[PDB]
Amino acid sequence: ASPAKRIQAFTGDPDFMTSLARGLAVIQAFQERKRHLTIAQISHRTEIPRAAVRRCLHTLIKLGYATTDGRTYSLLPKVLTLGHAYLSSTPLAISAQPYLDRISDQLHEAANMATLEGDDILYIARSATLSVGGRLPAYCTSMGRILLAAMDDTSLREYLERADLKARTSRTLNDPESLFACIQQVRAQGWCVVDQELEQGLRSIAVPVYDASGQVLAALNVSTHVGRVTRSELEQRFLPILLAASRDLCHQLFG
Amino acid sequence: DPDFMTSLARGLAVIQAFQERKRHLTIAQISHRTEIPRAAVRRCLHTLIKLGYATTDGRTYSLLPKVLTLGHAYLSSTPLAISAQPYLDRISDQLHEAANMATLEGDDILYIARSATVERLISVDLSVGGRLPAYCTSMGRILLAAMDDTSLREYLERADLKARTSRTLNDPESLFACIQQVRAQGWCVVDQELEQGLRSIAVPVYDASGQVLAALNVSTHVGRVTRSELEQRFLPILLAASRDLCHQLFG
Ligand SMILES: [Cl-]
Ligand SMILES: [Cl-]
Ligand SMILES: [Cl-]
Repeated sequence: ASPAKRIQAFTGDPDFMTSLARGLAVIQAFQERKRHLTIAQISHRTEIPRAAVRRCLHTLIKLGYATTDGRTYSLLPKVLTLGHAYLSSTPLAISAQPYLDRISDQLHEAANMATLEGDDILYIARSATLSVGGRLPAYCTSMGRILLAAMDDTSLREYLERADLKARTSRTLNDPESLFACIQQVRAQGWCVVDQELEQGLRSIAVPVYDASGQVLAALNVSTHVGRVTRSELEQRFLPILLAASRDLCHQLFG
Repeated sequence: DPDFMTSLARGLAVIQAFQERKRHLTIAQISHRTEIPRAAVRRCLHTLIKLGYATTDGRTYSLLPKVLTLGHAYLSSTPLAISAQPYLDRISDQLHEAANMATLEGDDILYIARSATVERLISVDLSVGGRLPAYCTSMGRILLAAMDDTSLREYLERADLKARTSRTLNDPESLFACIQQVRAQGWCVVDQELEQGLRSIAVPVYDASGQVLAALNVSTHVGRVTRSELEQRFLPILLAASRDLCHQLFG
């Protein structure tokens, strides 16, 4: 369950660097921790013993990833360059941006691209009018139902009964049966509109990003407010634009 | 150093080896670029794969999107980066040009926050987490101006001073005199020394101690704003935002 339990699950593998896993887990311990963190606080978050956590922080400090006053610790901007290593080496992310920017300019709305990681979607590219590297739940987002629809029937049920299908609004689908029917309908449309299931006033439309082999690599969407655009404009104007841009992107990376 | 975790340093350096390599990498390439022995690289990659940070097909390796969340841990736990976004956004919304915030990382500046305005640097596509040389960017001249004279001269005697354009200052003497004027000015304009058509003005961000933490800038196209307007109009807005961000963070 905990980050430590994940690390110690490989303790029988001789090629698994426990201290590198712990160090990466220490970086993750700062997620959404607006203030700075002590050793004890990080050791409670991750269940990593304080001695290891201190040595991880000490190591990150000497490498320029972190700083301290002796009591609290905070990450340094150099950590951002780690995410850049993924961006500047991933052609999908690089080639999506001009499409994301043009979509945003035509419609005056935010446009995004996410992949699936576990039970969440991970925003890998944005074009704003909440952040690259940020996560949202898959079951109640447009881009997530796209990527849940790409799953085979086996992996989808394993997700549904294992995910926290918490109800966020009056309209959020929160049970596996309702969601599976929803996914079956996304599967048949090849697009997805979610209306105010993540938070009120928010309504978005997503389409899949394919490779030349047919696999869904990712999803593309547009984020709108319910008061400005209607479901009619979403499906009759936004959808053809998103599909045109998605096929252009597919053809550009993979012929 | 007994508290230094070598495999953690190597793993992070393995990640960094993928910068600007849009092609899957071998053990051999990563070892050559980082000087890390091949066996240690192998184990580092194996650990990254098991943790979901990287993937392989048996021969080559590439990073997975989960690496992006590492940077998100910095952005969502640092007041400097959280509080600067509203300032950057209202600046770009007032002047209709891009606004940015950067710090000094080694010899480069590091972009840690951007406004929503699209500014397509043709020479290098710029994202959050990307770097630019300090000697020829507005924000870089600010953060170099914060160096003492000794550290500055050490930088100038080793840095790569490529003449990006015909206007780029690319010799240590000119940069030195240019930095010294940035010191006394409190701001810096770079006119098309990084790329043609690009011109920016930058100011420093201080802490309560008076130390330069970062720089704010406005990135403009030369066909949208005259040099007078960068300094008559864009400049005072940058100081006000900087001093407000400083007060909001340190009082
Ligand atoms: Cl090692
Ligand atoms: Cl030129
Ligand atoms: Cl001019």
